[PDB]
Amino acid sequence: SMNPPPPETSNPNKPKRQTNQLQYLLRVVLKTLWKHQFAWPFQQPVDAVKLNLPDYYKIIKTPMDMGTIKKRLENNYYWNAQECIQDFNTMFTNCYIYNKPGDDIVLMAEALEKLFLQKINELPTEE
Ligand SMILES: CCS(=O)(=O)Nc1ccc(Oc2ccc(Cl)cc2)c(-c2cn(C)c(=O)c3ccccc23)c1
Repeated sequence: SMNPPPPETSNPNKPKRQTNQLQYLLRVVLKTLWKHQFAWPFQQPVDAVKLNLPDYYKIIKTPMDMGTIKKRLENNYYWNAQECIQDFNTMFTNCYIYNKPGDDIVLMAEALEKLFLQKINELPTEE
């Protein structure tokens, strides 16, 4: 089972803008999560070939990872903060759906999600 193409990070047909919230998501939120000790398995798409997980993309049909999110933020792919927040939430949810409660990868996702939620509670009001 080969890997799918990664999620899109550039598309001239999709509208986009910069907002103060999206700039916070890159400079504060992504930056903090990216340097966490447990970030590395989330820094690129799940490579189901390398991991010998041929079922992964039979079960997870909306893949997401922080490397994709980072590129989307650096490329100003998004129209609003909610789109980007949804990508982080999809990344976490996928991990919790695919893996067993208590698996190491789930504990690593949960630590990142705890930091994410702190930072999202501090999301600035739109200017
Ligand atoms: C960089 C993406 S990669 O695919 O190229 N490499 C890579 C390497 C290891 C991975 O898993 C572990 C990592 C650390 C521990 Cl302690 C335990 C498992 C994963 C991985 C990530 N996710 C989000 C999963 O849901 C997942 C589910 C099952 C197996 C592996 C993974 C990906």
